[PDB]
Amino acid sequence: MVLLAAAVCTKAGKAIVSRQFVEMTRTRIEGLLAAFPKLMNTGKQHTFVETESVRYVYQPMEKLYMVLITTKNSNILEDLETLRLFSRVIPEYCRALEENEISEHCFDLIFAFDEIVALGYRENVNLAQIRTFTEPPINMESVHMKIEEKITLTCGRDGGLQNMELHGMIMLRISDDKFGRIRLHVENEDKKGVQLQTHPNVDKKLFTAESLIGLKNPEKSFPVNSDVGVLKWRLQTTEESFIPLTINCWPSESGNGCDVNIEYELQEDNLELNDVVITIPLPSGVGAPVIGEIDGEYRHDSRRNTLEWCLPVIDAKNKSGSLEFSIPGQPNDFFPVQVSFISKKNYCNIQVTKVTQVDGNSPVRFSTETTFLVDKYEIL
Repeated sequence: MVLLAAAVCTKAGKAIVSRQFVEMTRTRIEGLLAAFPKLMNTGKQHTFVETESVRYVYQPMEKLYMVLITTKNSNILEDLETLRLFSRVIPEYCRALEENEISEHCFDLIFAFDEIVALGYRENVNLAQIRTFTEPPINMESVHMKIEEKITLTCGRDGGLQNMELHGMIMLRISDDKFGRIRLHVENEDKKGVQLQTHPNVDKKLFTAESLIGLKNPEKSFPVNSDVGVLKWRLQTTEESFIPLTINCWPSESGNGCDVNIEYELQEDNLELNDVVITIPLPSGVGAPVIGEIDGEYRHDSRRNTLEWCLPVIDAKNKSGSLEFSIPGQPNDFFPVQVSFISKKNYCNIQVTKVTQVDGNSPVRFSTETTFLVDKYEIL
């Protein structure tokens, strides 16, 4: 509200008809209208006159006052304009102003008042419209980058990629004096899946060729979450991720028994994985297994109904086993084998090409390390 009430008055000493938009001025309406409009609103034949700290705008018609009252105001033109439009609407209802005829068309006038001024804000009306209603240490300066990633895979016996996805972040720990600007350059990523998050203080640079990211690092360790892919993302292992292991499973029906050969393949021979385990499941009518493996230890476990092969570290390697089964029922479909592994590379293929720091002399990138871990890695 800005407009307390819109009121038609008789200077008989009473508000003849009046409108209270929201319950506030009930009885209050009559006393104001009754005292002030009698004196011509205390006017001198001026449309604006203010008395008892209430702005009264008016027009005399006979012994009657058509009155607008406000005690606040948004604009000069507006207060007059609602009164004016009211003055087009009032003779349509009452043939000028006159207390008895005003009284009889309380409903008409009152309805117009609600329509004209709604919650004290001056809407507009017109006679046709009315009708529808009534119808420093920099010697120390060093930087370290750690890329930690987990890869997930589902693959068929055929070696179908199925779905895969890599999750990771690159954490940076930096001891640098001053506030140095750093630019990070990384390889370009694609992702069938989606997710990338950027740390604040990461800026994106647009270059004609190559992509670049720059930022002032927080000191100590923080998730870079740089721009580009980001240094906090879920990339799809599917999108160009390498799966460190591929398992080729050859089950064989020895007849009564079953012979299973499991083939494991690693990436470049030079790289070695650690904490590798292959879980090869077995059928319920187990008998006992005989397993042979060149490297690591392998053990059959009943209960689990799985044969688990563990290898501390592997350039790459394979295992074989023969199973004995009582044969109840018919043949059983195989359940997928899962693997756990650790690799000193990221198989999201994130590479830190270059991180150049400014604001000072060359810092030493003492070390960049990559920890790759298996997520749900399943192959049938």
